Amino acid sequence: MGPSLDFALSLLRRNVRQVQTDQGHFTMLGVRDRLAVLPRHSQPGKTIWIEHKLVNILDAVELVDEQGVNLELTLITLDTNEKFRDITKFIPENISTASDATLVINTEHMPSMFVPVGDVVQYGFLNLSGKPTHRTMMYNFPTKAGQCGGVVTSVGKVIGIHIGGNGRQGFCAGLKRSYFA
Ligand SMILES: *[C@H](O)[C@H](C[C@@H]1CCNC1=O)NC(=O)[C@H](Cc1ccccc1)NC(=O)OCC(C)C
Repeated sequence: MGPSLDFALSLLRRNVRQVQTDQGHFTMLGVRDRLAVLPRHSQPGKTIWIEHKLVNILDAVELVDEQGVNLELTLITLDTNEKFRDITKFIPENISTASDATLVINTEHMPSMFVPVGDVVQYGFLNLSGKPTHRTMMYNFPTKAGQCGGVVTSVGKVIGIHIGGNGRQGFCAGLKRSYFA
């Protein structure tokens, strides 16, 4: 087995979780410790289904940019026994683009799904379903629903959380390492 398959499979193994909320199925990225991240619109409550059990959520923090605008990411802190593997190092310090990116989706309905989204490029601003959102990025792939949360990865870097699509294009909320400190 080669480099990027091993990395993307290691994430599937250790960090990417199948979850469910009143809104439906999403892919959760567990980043370190008891800290996970989901799309904002996933609308996590006081509890969240994580694969085989309902997990208590202690804290939920919806992220806004300096101008108080939506980033589309919620940092959830979980009442879970054991720490997530630390992958903060894999996350760039500032939002980065990539070439030949891979969308990693893990969901009850689409488990361990690998989607070749291609080059990822700055989009900057997206409006989805009425909410104005910053620090987004774009890939030219027809991304379907139930693929939100999916993890954008290139070459051992973890660069976005999927949040949107128009049927010809996908957009993710880019990841910054400061978010998870
Ligand atoms: C999340 O599951 C879903 C995935 C979309 C649907 C088809 N392809 C995709 O990539 N995303 C959405 O439904 C978002 C909802 C949203 C996003 C940000 C803030 C609030 C709500 N909306 C969406 O894709 O709207 C269509 C736009 C005109 C591009």
